[PDB]
Amino acid sequence: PQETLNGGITDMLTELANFEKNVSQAIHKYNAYRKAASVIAKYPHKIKSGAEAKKLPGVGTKIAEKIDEFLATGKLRKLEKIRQDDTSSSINFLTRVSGIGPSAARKFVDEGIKTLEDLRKNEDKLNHHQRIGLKYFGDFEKRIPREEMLQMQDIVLNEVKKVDSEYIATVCGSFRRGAESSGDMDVLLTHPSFTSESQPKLLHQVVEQLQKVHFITDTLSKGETKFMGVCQLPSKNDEKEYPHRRIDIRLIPKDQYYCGVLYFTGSDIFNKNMRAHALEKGFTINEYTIRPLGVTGVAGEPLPVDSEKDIFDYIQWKYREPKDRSE
DNA sequence: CCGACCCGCATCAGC
DNA sequence: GCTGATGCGC
DNA sequence: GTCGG
Ligand code: NA
Ligand code: NA
Ligand code: NA
Repeated sequence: PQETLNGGITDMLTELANFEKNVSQAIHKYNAYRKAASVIAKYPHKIKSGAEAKKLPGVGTKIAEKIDEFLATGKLRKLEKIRQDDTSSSINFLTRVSGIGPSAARKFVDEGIKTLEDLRKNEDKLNHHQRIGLKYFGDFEKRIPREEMLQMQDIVLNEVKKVDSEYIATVCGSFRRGAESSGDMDVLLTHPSFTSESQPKLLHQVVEQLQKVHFITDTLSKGETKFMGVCQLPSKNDEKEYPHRRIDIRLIPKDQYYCGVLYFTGSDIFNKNMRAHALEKGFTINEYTIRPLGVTGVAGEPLPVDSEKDIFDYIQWKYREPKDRSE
């Protein structure tokens, strides 16, 4: 619905959520507030009272009370107070740096370090991830237009195939569901020589090639199965350079690939529904496998999965195109 | 009432 | 030095 | 903070 509907309320709840996560270090309070903000962002009516909102799943008494106060006054005293609190807004700001979580932001603010400029002055005190997150502070908060995501997909698929024509790579995420923009690029990768019951350089060779053509510009972390880093589309040689973007690459065993693709394609609501349905039919689905249940509830051995459709076949579901996996 | 609320890698704490 | 905990982002 | 066993 139009933000102007309940946008003030969902803005309030989101701010409350960020303070729970970054200042109170209460991840569960944080996600409750986000949950509430979501179910209200979808509600197609200008809420008139907290009691109206409490009918929705995820809205309890506390959030009903804060909505009442927001409607009667246009603000929340506690939010107003926390907004003007130097330490709290500084801690909350520093977590916008990737690699600075609530704990690091707390230690920095406890030492006088409150601003980007303060961070730029104290490189010595930042690990490698945090230095990168500082270096690209602005670029990382930008969304990625789908056309750029396609340009990025082109490069990734090409270089992967150049390394080994037997690799399979799938750009999952909202992008695969058709989204007009993305926040990062999530690449799922596999190779028939890598299974659950089976090379330590399959991921490395792909990362290496993507660095050699100067697509991957920085590394946040890299191991045998998970790469998190930075990439950038090549400049038009006279146009303004593209912003740097976050990219993750995961190597998954071939026998768990399509389960992984299903999961990391989402949406989160969709996955929940799918999993819910699969239990009804005597199956359990996680990000790795689908396994049958016994009458007693004991899971059996993972079932052979050679395509996304196979998952749907097991649970007696018509295959849903990624475009139609919004829920 | 009161516990649940979804792991790979970098780095630290401890030994 | 090795092993486990924690922070972080997902 | 919200839910539910
Ligand atoms: Na409710
Ligand atoms: Na952060
Ligand atoms: Na080949």
